[PDB]
Amino acid sequence: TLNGGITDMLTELANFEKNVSQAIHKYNAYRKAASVIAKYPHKIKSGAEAKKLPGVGTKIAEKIDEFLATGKLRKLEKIRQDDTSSSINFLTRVSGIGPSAARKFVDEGIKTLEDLRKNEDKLNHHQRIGLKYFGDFEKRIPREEMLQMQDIVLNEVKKVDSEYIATVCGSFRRGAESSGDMDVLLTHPSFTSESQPKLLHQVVEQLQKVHFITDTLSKGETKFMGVCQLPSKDEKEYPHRRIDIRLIPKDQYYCGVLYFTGSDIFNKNMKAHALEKGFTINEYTIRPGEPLPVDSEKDIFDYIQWKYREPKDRSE
DNA sequence: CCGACGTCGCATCAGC
DNA sequence: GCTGATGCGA
DNA sequence: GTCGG
Ligand SMILES: Nc1ncnc2c1ncn2[C@H]1C[C@H](O)[C@@H](COP(=O)(O)CP(=O)(O)OP(=O)(O)O)O1
Ligand SMILES: [Mn+2]
Ligand SMILES: [Mn+2]
Ligand SMILES: [Mn+2]
Ligand SMILES: [Mn+2]
Ligand code: NA
Ligand code: NA
Ligand code: NA
Ligand code: NA
Ligand code: NA
Repeated sequence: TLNGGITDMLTELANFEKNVSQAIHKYNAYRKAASVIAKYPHKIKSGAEAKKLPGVGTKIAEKIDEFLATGKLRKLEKIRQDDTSSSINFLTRVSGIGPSAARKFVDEGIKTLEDLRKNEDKLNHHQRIGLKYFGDFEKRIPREEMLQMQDIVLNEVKKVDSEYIATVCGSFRRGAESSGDMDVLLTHPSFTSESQPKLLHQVVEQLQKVHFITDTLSKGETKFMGVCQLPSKDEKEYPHRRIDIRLIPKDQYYCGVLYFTGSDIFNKNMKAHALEKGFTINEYTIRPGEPLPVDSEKDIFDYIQWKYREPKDRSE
């Protein structure tokens, strides 16, 4: 809420560059600046103040000035009035419509949720589902419901095989009070770097059978993306939620939990002060080189001579 | 001045 | 019918 | 768009 006006402005610019301009490096530039400003412990009084911060340069400092003086950005006003820009931006809010599909839809006069309904025939399976749950997928998930969902996931996974280990990561694991979705990391001792054909399928199938998973967006041997829903009390239906399950080699569990706990910006940063310290971290391993042994998230921190950050202190 | 700035599993579908 | 090219969410 | 070459 502190430099919230500015970070909102920047995120909106980011989204425009990604969805309309298809300029992914400006999108990332804008998010990097929003992130460095969100972490700043002072109320920014000028663009020059922001300019001191890494990731904030000449053009963003100048936009910060306009915003502080005026309480708006003209270019964002100009964007939001443009019919093509605003329509493409809107449509990308549907899961399964990205910058390319949105643009093609808008080009052929399909620019609203009603137009999408009227044109279901031109939608693929993922986009029809994105449209069906358009509102639901934009609602956040209260931590209380994340706990209910957690217990159901871990429980049903155990019912398939007691040796599976399921871990809810993402914002949930960072201790957020609401989450955009549920991300589940799965492991099983039968699956490691060296050694599975139905390991994930068995878990998805069980979750469908107890009617927790309601839809499938994509599913392979290591990655499920779908829809789920907590069961209802006469009382009101819960909204449908996005759920991601990843099946990961047991011996890369800690690098995976680290990565899939995030945040995305944090992961970018840690990777930075690992490269600076003689290391390469990816979702699977830390290497100097062959993969160094790891027995905790802490270890990866130690390696790169960072003090351990709790999941909570990672939402950056 | 200017090149770097994430890579990937999974789904669809022109163009043969 | 097939698959290399492309798009999606991440 | 930004920053280090
Ligand atoms: N661009 C990126 N770079 C590095 N890591 C990335 C990443 N995008 C996602 N991740 C990783 C970390 C997320 O916490 C984790 C989940 O990705 P997610 O897309 O479900 C976003 P999350 O952090 O869970 O918050 P929320 O909005 O869902 O409540 O996957
Ligand atoms: Mn219409
Ligand atoms: Mn998430
Ligand atoms: Mn997710
Ligand atoms: Mn292929
Ligand atoms: Na200070
Ligand atoms: Na700067
Ligand atoms: Na989308
Ligand atoms: Na999301
Ligand atoms: Na420079």
